[PDB]
Amino acid sequence: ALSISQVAFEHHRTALGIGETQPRVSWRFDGNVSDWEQRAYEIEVKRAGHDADVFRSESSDSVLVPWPSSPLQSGEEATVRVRSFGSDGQHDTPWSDAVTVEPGLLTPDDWHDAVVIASDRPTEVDATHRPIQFRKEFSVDDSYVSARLYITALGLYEARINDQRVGDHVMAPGWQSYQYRHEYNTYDVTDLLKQGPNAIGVTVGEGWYSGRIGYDGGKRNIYGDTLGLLSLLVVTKSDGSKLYIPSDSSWKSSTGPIISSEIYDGEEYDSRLEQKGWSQVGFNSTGWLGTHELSFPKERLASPDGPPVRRVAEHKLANVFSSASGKTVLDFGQNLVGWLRIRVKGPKGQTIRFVHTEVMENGEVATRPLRQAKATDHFTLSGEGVQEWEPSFTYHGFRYVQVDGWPADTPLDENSVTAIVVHSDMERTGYFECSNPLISKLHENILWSMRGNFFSIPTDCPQRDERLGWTGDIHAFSRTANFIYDTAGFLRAWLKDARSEQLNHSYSLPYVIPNIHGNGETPTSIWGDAIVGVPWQLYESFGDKVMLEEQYGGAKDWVDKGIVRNDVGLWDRSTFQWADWLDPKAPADDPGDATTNKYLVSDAYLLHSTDMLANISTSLSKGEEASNYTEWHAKLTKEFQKAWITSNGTMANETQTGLALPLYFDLFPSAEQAQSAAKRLVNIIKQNDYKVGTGFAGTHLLGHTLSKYGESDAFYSMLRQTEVPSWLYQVVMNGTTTWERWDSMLPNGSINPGQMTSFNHYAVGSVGSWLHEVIGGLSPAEPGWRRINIEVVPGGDLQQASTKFLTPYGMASTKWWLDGGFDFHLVAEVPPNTRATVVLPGKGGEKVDVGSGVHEYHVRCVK
Ligand SMILES: *[C@@H]1O[C@H](CO)[C@@H](O[C@@H]2O[C@H](CO)[C@@H](O[C@@H]3O[C@H](CO[C@H]4O[C@H](CO[C@H]5O[C@H](CO)[C@@H](O)[C@H](O)[C@@H]5O)[C@@H](O)[C@H](O[C@H]5O[C@H](CO)[C@@H](O)[C@H](O)[C@@H]5O)[C@@H]4O)[C@@H](O)[C@H](O[C@H]4O[C@H](CO)[C@@H](O)[C@H](O)[C@@H]4O)[C@@H]3O)[C@H](O)[C@H]2NC(C)=O)[C@H](O)[C@H]1NC(C)=O
Ligand SMILES: *[C@@H]1O[C@H](CO)[C@@H](O[C@@H]2O[C@H](CO)[C@@H](O[C@@H]3O[C@H](CO[C@H]4O[C@H](CO[C@H]5O[C@H](CO)[C@@H](O)[C@H](O)[C@@H]5O)[C@@H](O)[C@H](O[C@H]5O[C@H](CO)[C@@H](O)[C@H](O)[C@@H]5O)[C@@H]4O)[C@@H](O)[C@H](O)[C@@H]3O)[C@H](O)[C@H]2NC(C)=O)[C@H](O)[C@H]1NC(C)=O
Ligand SMILES: *[C@@H]1O[C@H](CO)[C@@H](O[C@@H]2O[C@H](CO)[C@@H](O[C@@H]3O[C@H](CO[C@H]4O[C@H](CO)[C@@H](O)[C@H](O)[C@@H]4O)[C@@H](O)[C@H](O[C@H]4O[C@H](CO)[C@@H](O)[C@H](O)[C@@H]4O)[C@@H]3O)[C@H](O)[C@H]2NC(C)=O)[C@H](O)[C@H]1NC(C)=O
Ligand SMILES: *[C@@H]1O[C@H](CO)[C@@H](O[C@@H]2O[C@H](CO)[C@@H](O[C@@H]3O[C@H](CO)[C@@H](O)[C@H](O[C@H]4O[C@H](CO)[C@@H](O)[C@H](O)[C@@H]4O)[C@@H]3O)[C@H](O)[C@H]2NC(C)=O)[C@H](O)[C@H]1NC(C)=O
Ligand SMILES: *[C@@H]1O[C@H](CO)[C@@H](O[C@@H]2O[C@H](CO)[C@@H](O)[C@H](O)[C@H]2NC(C)=O)[C@H](O)[C@H]1NC(C)=O
Ligand SMILES: *[C@@H]1O[C@H](CO)[C@@H](O)[C@H](O)[C@H]1NC(C)=O
Ligand SMILES: *[C@@H]1O[C@H](CO)[C@@H](O)[C@H](O)[C@H]1NC(C)=O
Ligand SMILES: OC[C@H]1O[C@@H](O)[C@H](O)[C@@H](O)[C@@H]1O
Ligand SMILES: [Ca+2]
Ligand SMILES: [Ca+2]
Ligand SMILES: [Ca+2]
Ligand SMILES: [Ca+2]
Ligand SMILES: [Ca+2]
Ligand SMILES: [Ca+2]
Ligand SMILES: [Ca+2]
Ligand SMILES: [Ca+2]
Ligand SMILES: [Ca+2]
Ligand SMILES: [Ca+2]
Ligand SMILES: [Ca+2]
Ligand SMILES: [Ca+2]
Ligand SMILES: [Ca+2]
Ligand SMILES: [Ca+2]
Ligand SMILES: [Ca+2]
Ligand SMILES: [Ca+2]
Ligand SMILES: [Ca+2]
Ligand SMILES: [Ca+2]
Ligand SMILES: [Ca+2]
Ligand SMILES: [Ca+2]
Repeated sequence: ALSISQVAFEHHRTALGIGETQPRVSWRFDGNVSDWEQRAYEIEVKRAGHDADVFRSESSDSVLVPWPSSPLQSGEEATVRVRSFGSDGQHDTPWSDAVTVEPGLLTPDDWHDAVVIASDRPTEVDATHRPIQFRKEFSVDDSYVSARLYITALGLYEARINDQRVGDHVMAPGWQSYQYRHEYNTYDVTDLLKQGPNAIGVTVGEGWYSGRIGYDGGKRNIYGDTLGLLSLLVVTKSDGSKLYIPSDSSWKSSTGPIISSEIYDGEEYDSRLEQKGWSQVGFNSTGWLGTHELSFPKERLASPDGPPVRRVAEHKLANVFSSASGKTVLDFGQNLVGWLRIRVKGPKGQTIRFVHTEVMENGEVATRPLRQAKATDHFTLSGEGVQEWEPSFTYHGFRYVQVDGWPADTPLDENSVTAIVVHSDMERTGYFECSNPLISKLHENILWSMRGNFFSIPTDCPQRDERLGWTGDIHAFSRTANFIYDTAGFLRAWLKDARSEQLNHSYSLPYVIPNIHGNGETPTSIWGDAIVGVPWQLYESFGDKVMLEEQYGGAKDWVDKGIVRNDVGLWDRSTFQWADWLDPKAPADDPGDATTNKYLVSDAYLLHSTDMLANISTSLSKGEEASNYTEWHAKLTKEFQKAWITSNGTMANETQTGLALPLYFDLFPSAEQAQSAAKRLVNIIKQNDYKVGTGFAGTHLLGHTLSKYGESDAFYSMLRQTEVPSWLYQVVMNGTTTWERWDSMLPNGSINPGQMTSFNHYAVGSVGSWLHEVIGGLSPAEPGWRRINIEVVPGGDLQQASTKFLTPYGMASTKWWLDGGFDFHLVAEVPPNTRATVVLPGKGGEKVDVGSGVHEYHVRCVK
């Protein structure tokens, strides 16, 4: 009936090497108990050599409660259990399963004598960096009880101890704004050591730190021009004393089988150059070079806030086929993000080439829209039996692979090639399916676009010469994203970088974070507004007041000093603006040439940010600020009206976006003028045969706007359209991801002629929140989901839908179906320690307050 399913620290999935000495604690519940609320909890904290302490709190809080013990030291592990007591004095949990928590290296001094090292091999000039192998042998000549490896790279790393891979993180440490914040990783390497002689080997690649990043050719050596390694191995002996094995000038270095490995262009691997045993003792290191120190400020080093990038899944080969010209092509059945794993035998010195693409065009793999990203891997065989390979420091976005040079010796099939799905390994929380198979597939496609683009940072796309942390895209998508996966730690980290970048950009937000573009970009609405909107949404989703406070300064400085204003406080009308980017009527070559005025759009979003900032101020008990922004919002609402709304309530541009924004942002001077505008919006949509008419500014809000005004049936009609432009067009064209453009592929199969065309962008997938909140009915009634609204709006000829969301408290869900107006049936699951408001469908539909449990509703003759 009731248990604790998960005990977690901050927003970490697991807590090894964390940055917090007083980490907050949360527990999720499992069980079908009715109307249950917590009155108290106990946290057991065990430190080696000490009796456990038990700390009791009279509290209903089960999310982000205080660390109850003395602060943890660097490298100090505690073991924790929790139990929770019910308010009725009748249902209490057993003790949770035990979990551990341990801070990392919290100060520069905690790194002991570890320094960043580089090879004595000269770095390449005006060229990609060949990966460097670094190695060290050491002795553990005392009995030991535990060991840790603390490691990062100026680049990306893969570490081995005695030829065993250290951990399961890939593309490590990921992409931070490295000049401000540089993540390092912590691993428990106790079981990889042996008594006596040991070896550590680490391969370092260029990654984002020094690789070629950016479009229009990009730039390399952005953060530095030399591959570097920082490493500290700490072994705790039986007597509690420690051995320290630092990175320093005693290490040796060499090139190895990786010839090149680049984010965009791919990896060239020559297996003939493998040096077997290099990560083990007794190795012949003849010909290896020395190493030297690189100056580096350890003040930037940080623990991750969120989960690492991992090889999350395999995806099997679906088909092998011949192209129009007889080339061999793999089809994985899904446009995925990661790389291949091969198992193959063939002639020594024969090279296999793998060219990865999202789509086919004109009977061949389509590389054209990748621009200056080759997405091509080369593997040269050794003929020394069956070889297994995956690339190390690249990734690709693809469904198809053209394969040249595959050896006759090995059949090309599901036993010799598979796809590896790679992304930030967040906990899955949100699920949706319904009776309409196309809309169910749309949700799957949104899920896959999220997976492809939550890759250390929230990327615009994963395939071409871009993959940057575009601010506007995540602003539009995060309401959707934060339901599908637990994004809290991931976005916490990103938003720290956003703030650092902003503080060196005159309080404006760079277009992409991390910022590769310098200080020349002028402030923009929607994109710049991410520094308000993403925090606001994060708080709605996870309820973390500490994180809202850390994000406050970015939001406030943006409104106060970042936005460039005209004389009455609206946007300066000489500024560049993205605004309603990729309006389906914009020309393919000029995606910003929208049907809605860029300043009408911008000013709407200025009002929205001001409103969000007022509300955040109120949440944080900043009264002066809250009143100030409330005042500014009212004055600027008048200026918005003067600029963009005629006296009779007509918008300057009567377009889907031009109407949807002032409707959602409540910018009309009267409820009557707003209601009239809502009916005109529905009429414009109907006259457009229900085809979508919004770009990035309008799309994420369009369904919510229509539902806000009781026009869900109109949106259902849009959602069911299968002709371009629409969501399901992309589905019926065999899309398995959401596309950048409504028409990234044209109906005869040709790719959009625009130079900027991707088949894997989450922005259009912002419709997912409407599936979750309106078809599925689920939304937070209090930030963090301790109070839930359950307001299913059936329509669109759906017969049933099932939606699930793993709240911070436990599972919430709806399952509804129709039969027998109609008879409506709903099963609603409400987790322990929460309450919900169930709003049953139809005119005068009953509203019902409920507590935890499984609730069944049967509504006969719904009109
Ligand atoms: C930031 O926080 C603010 C404040 O919480 C929030 O704005 C509110 O959003 C809620 C919905 O979530 C709105 O509540 C709805 O209000 C409907 C009635 O609206 C009319 O009356 C409102 C109240 O007027 C009194 O109180 C205000 C405040 O003290 C005072 O100024 C007035 O003088 C008066 O004393 C009034 O605020 C509102 O005015 C807005 O809209 C008009 C019309 O377009 C616009 O001209 C204004 O400029 C202004 O933006 C309007 O006059 C009510 O019918 C509705 O009830 C339905 O829905 C609820 C739940 O949604 C159901 O429970 C119910 O059964 C009904 O179906 C609902 O209560 C509220 O009006 C907003 N308040 C304000 C001041 O804007 C923002 O959304 C937050 N921002 C973000 C980004 O989240
Ligand atoms: C596969 O299908 C392709 C798509 O159907 C097809 O290419 C099409 O071929 C037809 C017949 O020749 C052309 O039809 C002619 O179009 C012109 C009007 O063209 C102008 O308007 C269209 C539509 O614009 C609106 O819709 C788009 C989104 O659909 C918005 O981006 C846009 O802003 C408008 O709202 C537009 O696509 C055209 O733009 C292309 O062509 C111009 C030059 O004309 C370029 O400058 C531009 O970069 C772009 O390539 C153009 O602005 C009309 O007057 C004639 O009466 C006739 O209707 C289509 O234009 C053409 N489409 C494209 C994209 O080329 C391929 O031939 C076919 N391939 C195969 C192998 O079968
Ligand atoms: C209520 O909301 C408003 C609007 O969001 C906030 O107004 C901003 O307030 C800050 C100060 O808190 C202002 O920033 C200061 O601006 C001065 C220059 O102002 C002129 O030029 C700008 C830019 O072109 C115009 O926007 C402005 O109207 C003026 O014509 C600077 O001199 C100040 O710098 C000095 O103080 C700062 C500390 O803030 C130091 O760091 C500097 O070293 C220097 O000594 C400062 O930058 C900002 O201009 C205001 N914006 C607008 C749009 O009016 C309120 O702060 C807010 N109030 C509350 C309580 O929330
Ligand atoms: C805070 O912001 C300021 C302003 O942007 C910033 O200072 C700037 O830093 C950049 C480096 O990011 C400097 O840009 C260099 O400029 C020189 C010529 O002056 C160029 O040669 C460089 O380009 C070459 O080298 C690059 C790196 O290897 C390659 O990627 C590139 O392809 C070229 O080969 C580079 O553009 C810039 O000069 C300063 N500007 C000013 C006005 O100081 C500062 O770094 C920011 N602070 C932090 C902590 O980030
Ligand atoms: C959207 O509305 C704006 C504002 O009314 C239109 O822009 C005006 O167009 C007229 C006639 O061409 C010009 O005289 C004004 O100078 C324009 N004002 C501004 C603020 O630009 C605009 O044409 C409409 N359509 C679009 C796509 O913006
Ligand atoms: C009145 O509404 C019409 C649309 O019916 C619109 O074109 C016009 O701009 C409006 N005039 C005024 C003064 O509000
Ligand atoms: C979609 O797949 C079907 C086969 O399942 C094929 O007939 C059709 O041509 C495909 N459409 C596109 C746009 O590739
Ligand atoms: O070219 C600019 C665009 O690049 C895209 O990939 C991003 O999705 C947009 O945010 C951005 O405006
Ligand atoms: Ca259990
Ligand atoms: Ca359960
Ligand atoms: Ca109770
Ligand atoms: Ca004690
Ligand atoms: Ca709490
Ligand atoms: Ca010994
Ligand atoms: Ca362990
Ligand atoms: Ca080569
Ligand atoms: Ca060999
Ligand atoms: Ca399938
Ligand atoms: Ca590897
Ligand atoms: Ca097969
Ligand atoms: Ca400024
Ligand atoms: Ca135009
Ligand atoms: Ca208003
Ligand atoms: Ca309002
Ligand atoms: Ca053409
Ligand atoms: Ca609220
Ligand atoms: Ca409602
Ligand atoms: Ca969580």
